[PDB]
Amino acid sequence: GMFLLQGAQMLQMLEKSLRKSLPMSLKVYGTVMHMNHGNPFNLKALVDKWPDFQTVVIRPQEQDMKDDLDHYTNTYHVYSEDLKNCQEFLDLPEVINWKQHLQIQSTQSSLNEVIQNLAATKSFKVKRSKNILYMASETIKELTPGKPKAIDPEMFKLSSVDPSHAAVVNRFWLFGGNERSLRFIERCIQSFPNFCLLGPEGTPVSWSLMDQTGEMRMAGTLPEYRAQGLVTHAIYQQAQCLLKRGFPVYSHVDPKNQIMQKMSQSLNHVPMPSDWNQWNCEPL
Ligand SMILES: CC(C)(COP(=O)(O)OP(=O)(O)OC[C@H]1O[C@@H](n2cnc3c(N)ncnc32)[C@H](O)[C@@H]1OP(=O)(O)O)[C@@H](O)C(=O)NCCC(=O)NCCSC(=O)c1ccccc1
Repeated sequence: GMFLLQGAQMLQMLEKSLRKSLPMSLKVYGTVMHMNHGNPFNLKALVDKWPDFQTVVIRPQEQDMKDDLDHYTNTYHVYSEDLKNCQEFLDLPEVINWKQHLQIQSTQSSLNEVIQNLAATKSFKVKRSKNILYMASETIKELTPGKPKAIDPEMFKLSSVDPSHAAVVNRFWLFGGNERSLRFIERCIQSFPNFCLLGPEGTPVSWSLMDQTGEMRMAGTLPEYRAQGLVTHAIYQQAQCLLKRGFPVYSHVDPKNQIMQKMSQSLNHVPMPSDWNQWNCEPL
């Protein structure tokens, strides 16, 4: 079937249920936890059955998804116990609008077979990004049962990130470099607390952001200030903030990025037996 969850009680029940399927459910779990805190991206949680769902989809509002080309906006978060149920659910036009450029995100690699099955039926092309999934050791101990080297306090200060910094974040983001990606980064900065390090000029020189899924993403250091431990400090401070508020700490790393594999090991972030996935789907 198809049920729209409404209210904190139902979202809290969903968040509790998803804890039993971490880390495969992590991408959905993080999204729901941040929904339960003002729902700044105006998302909604769909299930095939309630309370004992087999499939959950987090999706945006139809009237926010005006630009068929804005795959940053057109993002869906999915987790399923039953791939047949999942394929029947994603087949419903009320669940996913396959006529737009869109992104499916999941920490469940087995959905690959479902998305490939629908590509035939729904007339879309798919490109998969599959990366190493990391979780903080502390999140693993809390949900599924490491300090940086110090830096010079009169050179670097912890700061909030102004929406005006989006243009710089956008220049260094592997998925960015365009106007739609800039707008998405601005929405993440406006919606969620983020950390940067200000350098000697009071300008941001290192940063780490969070998106609507609660994942730590879009981190960078200006070339002039690289290899001094700055991004490790920014991510450490972001992670401790999330942990204090009972949010999961997680991230991913492309296998090309050895630097962020090293950073992750230094902070006791652990590679998981689930992968990070993003399926980029566009109509034929
Ligand atoms: C952000 C980096 C990648 C690193 O920033 P920096 O401040 O320079 O890094 P640190 O100084 O803290 O060093 C860390 C470790 O690397 C080592 N090390 C460092 N440099 C080198 C070197 N050249 N050659 C060799 N080794 C080098 C250094 O010794 C240290 O080793 P230890 O940990 O002590 O064992 C920066 O180069 C950049 O902006 N790149 C482009 C954008 C991009 O790729 N962004 C990231 C996209 S992924 C993402 O967003 C994300 C992922 C997970 C969680 C959250 C988010």
